[PDB]
Amino acid sequence: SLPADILYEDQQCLVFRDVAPQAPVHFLVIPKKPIPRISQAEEEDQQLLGHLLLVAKQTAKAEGLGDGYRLVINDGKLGAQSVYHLHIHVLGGRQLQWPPG
Amino acid sequence: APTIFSRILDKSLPADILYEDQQCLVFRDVAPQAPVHFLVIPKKPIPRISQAEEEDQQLLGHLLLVAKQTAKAEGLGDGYRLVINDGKLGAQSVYHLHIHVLGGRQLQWPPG
Ligand SMILES: CN1N=C(N)c2cn([C@@H]3O[C@H](COP(=O)(O)O)[C@@H](O)[C@H]3O)c3ncnc1c23
Ligand SMILES: [Cl-]
Repeated sequence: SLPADILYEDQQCLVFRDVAPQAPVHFLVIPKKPIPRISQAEEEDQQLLGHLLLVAKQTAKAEGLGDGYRLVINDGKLGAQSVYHLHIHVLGGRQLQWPPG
Repeated sequence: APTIFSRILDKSLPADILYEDQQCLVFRDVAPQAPVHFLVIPKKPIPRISQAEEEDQQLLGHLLLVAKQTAKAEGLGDGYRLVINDGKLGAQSVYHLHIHVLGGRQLQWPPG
């Protein structure tokens, strides 16, 4: 991964490309605060969590996902969570299927 | 009224409601793709996530916290998945913003 694979950063979060992409466009939004799982977020995280979704949405627009995309958050083993730090997946650039896994 | 979710919100169409407050409503999906599958929707009728604005930041965070609390109450302690579909390629079909919460079975990868 190269520094340009960081698509966006601010005081609250980072956005970077997934090096194992499951779609033509596939990136990751994380908080700088190490919330390990969404099930362990608390009430104080409310603004931060809202901020992550807006950043996901803005980055999707900036990456050309105007025809549609999917946001995914995985929790625990059953969610297939692969790293114990909160990630929002953004996938686009192809037809997403249903069910979502 | 933009979608059938307007009928669930105004209670003219009876749904299996799990949680409600002034900013949102939670109910079971009528075509579940997992043993537990419910939807978290705002009462404010944002049609899709791509059309949310910065003024919606507090509401969005609230929807996620409500998803996580309801997951806990539904017994999804071994894990689950949260999904938001936008537009045609996202496979969105009801044009009222909502978070899918799926649990009770191993979810696969990729996520569709
Ligand atoms: C009463 N009623 N009527 C529907 N047509 C109806 C559709 N849905 C679900 O709404 C979801 C829409 O998700 P997207 O396809 O991502 O928009 C699907 O999972 C549908 O199964 C519902 N969930 C609860 N109650 C429902 C419905
Ligand atoms: Cl993950």
